[PDB]
Amino acid sequence: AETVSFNFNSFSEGNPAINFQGDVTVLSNGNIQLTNLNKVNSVGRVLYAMPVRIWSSATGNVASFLTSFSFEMKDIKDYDPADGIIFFIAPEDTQIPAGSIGGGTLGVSDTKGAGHFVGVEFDTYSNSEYNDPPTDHVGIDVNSVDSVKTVPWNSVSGAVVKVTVIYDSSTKTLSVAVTNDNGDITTIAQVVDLKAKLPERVKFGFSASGSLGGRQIHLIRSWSFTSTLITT
Amino acid sequence: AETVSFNFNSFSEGNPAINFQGDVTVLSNGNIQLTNLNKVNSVGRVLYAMPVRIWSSATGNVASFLTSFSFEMKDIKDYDPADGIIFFIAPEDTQIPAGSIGGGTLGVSDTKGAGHFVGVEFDTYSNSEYNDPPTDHVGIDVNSVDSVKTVPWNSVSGAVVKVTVIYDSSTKTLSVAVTNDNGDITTIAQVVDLKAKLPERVKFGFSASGSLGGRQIHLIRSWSFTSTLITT
Amino acid sequence: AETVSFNFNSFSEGNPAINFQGDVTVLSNGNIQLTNLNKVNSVGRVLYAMPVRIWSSATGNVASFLTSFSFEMKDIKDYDPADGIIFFIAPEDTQIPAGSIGGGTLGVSDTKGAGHFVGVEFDTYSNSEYNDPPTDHVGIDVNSVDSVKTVPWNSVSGAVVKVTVIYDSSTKTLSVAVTNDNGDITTIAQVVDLKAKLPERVKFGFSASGSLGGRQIHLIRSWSFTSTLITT
Amino acid sequence: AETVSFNFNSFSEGNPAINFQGDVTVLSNGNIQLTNLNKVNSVGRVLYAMPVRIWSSATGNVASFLTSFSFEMKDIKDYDPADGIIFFIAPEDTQIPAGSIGGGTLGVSDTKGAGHFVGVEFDTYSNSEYNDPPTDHVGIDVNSVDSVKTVPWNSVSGAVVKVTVIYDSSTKTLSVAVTNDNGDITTIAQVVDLKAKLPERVKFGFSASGSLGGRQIHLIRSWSFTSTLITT
Ligand SMILES: OC[C@H]1O[C@@H](O[C@@H]2[C@@H](O)[C@@H](O)O[C@H](CO)[C@@H]2O)[C@H](O)[C@@H](O)[C@H]1O
Ligand SMILES: OC[C@H]1O[C@@H](O[C@@H]2[C@@H](O)[C@@H](O)O[C@H](CO)[C@@H]2O)[C@H](O)[C@@H](O)[C@H]1O
Ligand SMILES: OC[C@H]1O[C@@H](O[C@@H]2[C@@H](O)[C@@H](O)O[C@H](CO)[C@@H]2O)[C@H](O)[C@@H](O)[C@H]1O
Ligand SMILES: OC[C@H]1O[C@@H](O[C@@H]2[C@@H](O)[C@@H](O)O[C@H](CO)[C@@H]2O)[C@H](O)[C@@H](O)[C@H]1O
Ligand SMILES: [Ca+2]
Ligand SMILES: [Ca+2]
Ligand SMILES: [Ca+2]
Ligand SMILES: [Ca+2]
Ligand SMILES: [Mn+2]
Ligand SMILES: [Mn+2]
Ligand SMILES: [Mn+2]
Ligand SMILES: [Mn+2]
Repeated sequence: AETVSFNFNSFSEGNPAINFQGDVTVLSNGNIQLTNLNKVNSVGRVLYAMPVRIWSSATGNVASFLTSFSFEMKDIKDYDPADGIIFFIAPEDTQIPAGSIGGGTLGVSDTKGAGHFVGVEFDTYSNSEYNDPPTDHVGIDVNSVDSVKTVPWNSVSGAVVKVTVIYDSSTKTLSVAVTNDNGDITTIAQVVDLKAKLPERVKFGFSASGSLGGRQIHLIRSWSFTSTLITT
Repeated sequence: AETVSFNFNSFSEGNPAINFQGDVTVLSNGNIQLTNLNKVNSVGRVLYAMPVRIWSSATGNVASFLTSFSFEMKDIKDYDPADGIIFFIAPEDTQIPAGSIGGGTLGVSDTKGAGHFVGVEFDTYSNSEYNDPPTDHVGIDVNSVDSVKTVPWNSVSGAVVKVTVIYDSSTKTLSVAVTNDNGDITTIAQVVDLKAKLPERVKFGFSASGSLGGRQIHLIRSWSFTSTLITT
Repeated sequence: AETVSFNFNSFSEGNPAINFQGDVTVLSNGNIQLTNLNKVNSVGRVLYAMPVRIWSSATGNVASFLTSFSFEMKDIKDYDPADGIIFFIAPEDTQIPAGSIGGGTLGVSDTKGAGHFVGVEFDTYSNSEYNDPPTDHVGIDVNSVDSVKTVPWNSVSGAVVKVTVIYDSSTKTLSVAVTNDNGDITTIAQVVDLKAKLPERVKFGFSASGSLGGRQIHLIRSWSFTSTLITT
Repeated sequence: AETVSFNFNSFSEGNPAINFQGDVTVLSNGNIQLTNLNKVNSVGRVLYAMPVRIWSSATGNVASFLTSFSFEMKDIKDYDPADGIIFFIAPEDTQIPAGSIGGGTLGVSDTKGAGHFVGVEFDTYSNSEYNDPPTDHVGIDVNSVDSVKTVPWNSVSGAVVKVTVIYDSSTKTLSVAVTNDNGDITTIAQVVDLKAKLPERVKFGFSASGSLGGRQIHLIRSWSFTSTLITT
């Protein structure tokens, strides 16, 4: 079988295994900071440098994958804590949308909320133009920040959050488990056909953004990933 | 929210936090050995002593859970490497079936292969009486060892295996991700209505078994767990 | 620190994690066949798609690495069994030398035998023009196929060979263990200052070649690898 | 030439191939446990019964060798995690130092920290009496636990470590590659003249020890080895 697996305990600029897009920066503690606290409509994204083959046009098979990561969002003065973080999957040529206004687009869609991607978002502001739930939430996105499904969640300022995701190729289920700082877990699952919504080659990463009045610290602290694709 | 969580980097008989049933034993290295290599039709199980409330007859809500554990299986001359380990959920009064014949029942069912439980099996022998697949496999079981669904796997003697399990109550989906020695992951998912198959309070645990000629080492190395029930 | 690692039990055409150069090909059994038995001066190379930082100009630190792979060379009528395989390290922009005549250059050098790389060769033909020993041999090469050092070895047709390489940055020592067919091991060590011979970013890989009358099957069966660069 | 190779996926007492000394013991899982968690100043060692001829007084030739092994060290309440494991080579009549205080002596040296042996230590406690580095480390010892050289390492409790060692007789270099739970590899090499420090025949093995307020589980899980000496 064909397998891709890596494990970043910390990060560093200069590491060829990571592509940085937008206002991304690396703190001396090894943490990746996605947004610029002084830029309007700031957008920052990080991607696993190497493209990943999630399905084969020859066999018709689709890969399964186990991945885990931890992040943090902390408030600042005197901006509104926004907008959130999103773990996404997209075409290997994925780039920050042109004229991106950040905000609720999470740096992955256009102003209308559309884009070519699949991801799990950790939304901390309610953008009605995207039909967001009234409170903080985790959501499953398929080519849109207007989630196919969401679940109530709470973003604690300065809290270290852990996430684990499993994509069972056979059932096409994308399962997400979120462990908050206080110990409780929040989950959300949804059938998503990666073969129908994405190309054979893709890139995984994280993206975050803010607006003029909405800003906050967005940090990625760790990330492990393992995908396996059956060749016969 | 009603949350239950714990972590074991090692175990030890003497810690009431765990029930010890059957031939189970705890090795000086903190490993839980499930079966007795010298016994015939051996059966050993271990349970987290505190019963977990998976659903409320009050709210009608079902809990979600994220659990991870590592185990190890190793061959021993001159017996056929059987029968395997099963991670199960069952009534809080669960006990090894009366007059258990071990072997393919994995220590959780009667001879016909029936019992009261829900679990994930890591089967290493092909019992035809239970409709097992030709090779080693991971299966989702509901009240029977005649798995509801299975995926081809391979048990490597001496190899330390990791497993992550997610149960999303809303979609009633159980997701399993097994990390193999060669590096590949293997997944299997299945919709299982816990609230319809198990009582309000249950006990989580592990079980393993052998027969006259089928025997091997079954070890549980570690195990973390977290369940959250919405009480609103 | 910064680490790159992987493990290939088999290969496949299409995996974006690998760069194919020249007459390389992938067999139905997963093996990588480096040369084309019908071409004159055939040359095929395979490199890990992602660049590895073996040293940092900012800190001055040099990474260490551990790697193991297995290959097979099989005779074919009526050509002379040549020319062999070389595990090498080169700048990330590496390509098969323009106008390569294959043969004794092993696909990494020009006619005089010079080039920009570091590698371990498993030579099965004596090219007097490159001061080769009279018999088959394993050699440490630094910017030339005129080995810095060699040790007598023997290529057994159809035999699977296991190789282990360790690079200790502190002593700049490159150690090689080779597992013959008859069970014996052969070793060779040489001090090579990578920080002095190569750029910060390089690629790792294999290469094989042939001439008009010299041809043989060159197969790479497996490959694991891990290198770590201290970022402090 | 003259070769000696073996491989252990599991060991057992009552097996000729291996010698046991001190508090050694073999757990049901085939693992070797060196130090006894109960006794004070415990010391356990294991040796490959058949002595190996590393050099010839007739030719002057010295053998080369490649050996790999995995081990596990795990904490225990409420003792200190010490002292470590050491892979060593010594005269065929080697025995545990008379009136051994175990502990920082690793079971191979005397109180002053001296003995007849060459080895690679995996140290988890810093003994000032032997000039140890401030943190955990891997060291190359030559007739003394006051390492000829050391490298910063980190022993992770409950984790499995894979070790690779190459000895190139020609350059007299000993190279060590050690695994890390975080995916990082560590290396250390040192020129060691075996012929000068050891007799023609020796024994390879493992040794571990504990003190009064310092104990921990020391396990040897597997061990393969191959040495070849030219006899002409
Ligand atoms: O408060 C946070 C929230 O801001 C929205 O942006 C508005 C922007 O359109 C305009 O009206 O100016 C105000 C304050 O100057 C806000 O910046 C975003 O659309 C949301 O995504 C979120 O950042
Ligand atoms: O070989 C392994 C396998 O054994 C079956 O048990 C049989 C038992 O009925 C009787 O015939 O004796 C033989 C001895 O060779 C076996 O022990 C189990 O039914 C299987 O589950 C598995 O253990
Ligand atoms: O026999 C193998 C050997 O061949 C050399 O190449 C010669 C080539 O120069 C010319 O003389 O033609 C013959 C056969 O007709 C060979 O192809 C290579 O230089 C060696 O490296 C090796 O392949
Ligand atoms: O804590 C571990 C460490 O113990 C040292 O042993 C001392 C012993 O001599 C005496 O002073 O009592 C104390 C108790 O606090 C320790 O047991 C060893 O010298 C070290 O090698 C290591 O085992
Ligand atoms: Ca929003
Ligand atoms: Ca079975
Ligand atoms: Ca040659
Ligand atoms: Ca010490
Ligand atoms: Mn949203
Ligand atoms: Mn089964
Ligand atoms: Mn040569
Ligand atoms: Mn030391």
